[PDB]
Amino acid sequence: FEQKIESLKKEKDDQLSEGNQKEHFRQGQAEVIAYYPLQGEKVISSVRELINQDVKDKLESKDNLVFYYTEQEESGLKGVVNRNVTKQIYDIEETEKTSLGKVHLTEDGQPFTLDQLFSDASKAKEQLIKELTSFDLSAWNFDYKDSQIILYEIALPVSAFFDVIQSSYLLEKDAALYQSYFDKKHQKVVALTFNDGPNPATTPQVLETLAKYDIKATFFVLGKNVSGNEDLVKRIKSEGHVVGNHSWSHPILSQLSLDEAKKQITDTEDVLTKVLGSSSKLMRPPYGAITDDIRNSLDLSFIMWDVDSLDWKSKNEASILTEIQHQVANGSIVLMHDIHSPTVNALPRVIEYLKNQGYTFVTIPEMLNTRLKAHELYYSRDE
Ligand SMILES: [Zn+2]
Ligand SMILES: [Zn+2]
Repeated sequence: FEQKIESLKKEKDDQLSEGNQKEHFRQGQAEVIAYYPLQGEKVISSVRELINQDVKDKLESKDNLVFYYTEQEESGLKGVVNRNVTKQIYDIEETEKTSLGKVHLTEDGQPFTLDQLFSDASKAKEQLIKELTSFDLSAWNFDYKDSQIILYEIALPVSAFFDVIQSSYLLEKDAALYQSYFDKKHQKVVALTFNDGPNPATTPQVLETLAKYDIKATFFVLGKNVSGNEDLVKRIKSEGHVVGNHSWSHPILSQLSLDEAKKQITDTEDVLTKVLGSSSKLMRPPYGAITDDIRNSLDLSFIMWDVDSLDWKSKNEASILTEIQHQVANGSIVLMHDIHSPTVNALPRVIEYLKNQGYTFVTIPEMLNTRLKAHELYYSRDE
């Protein structure tokens, strides 16, 4: 027997002596041998700590011989390596656990934690919990592989967090994915959108101006305004613009019962399909007021905005232009109302400014294209 124990100890030294320092002790009835890894000539402190924690809490006082040791592996992130910890218990019966635990490390042996992966730890945790539920941050157990963050498991595409990722930690494949994401994010597109029409006294001039400047827009029209304006609605579509649904009569939809709010929307789908032959399946709630139940009841995408021109409030062409100059960003969806003269009058200067800054004007379907799904809310190209 004694010779058998000696052979186990000799085998482990033959396997593990190099690059490790060997600790030996008894705890209770257990004999323990731990191989702590060196980085250069120094014990990796956070690995020694993880082993010692297991010794305190989980090591049972049985007549056994217990070994701990580690192996270095790649982490899947640039400049980060992992130590996997194996625990083996001999009673000759034996049982081992590989990756009993794992620590992530800089190449020089210092702790790397999940929060360091992100430029914004607070937002990332928020994004992680969100994607997590759909399926301290530093203390989160994780792995990284095949372009996914693995939570302890739960595997989440890394692409979902590119908004808050520290991209310098990405290896080649992920860095090319991030580059593509960044280039798309910096594509200079804007969607002009107009609520509350058609209005026979102003919409025709808006159409003439959009045609002059060789751009398209998206018009969220009221069902009640379609009667008597059918040829105007057809003209909006004939000139290449997109027509969406702005309810029948402009109530606060979230303050109606579910079926009355749904019917405000489907009555408007009905009249638009009758006049145009088709629906874009885009719906913008009056006042931005909507509920989850209404959204989940209808096969439509709900289009909000991120830039309010304030045309409705300022009623002033110079103010409208200033708001556009200061607020418009890549991917913005701009709210205007094609029902009063300040907006009509301001439009040429707004378009000239944005084209002079290098923007492309897009329709909502052009902007959202792949992203558009039933029930969902959209505030901009990306949000
Ligand atoms: Zn085994
Ligand atoms: Zn409106």
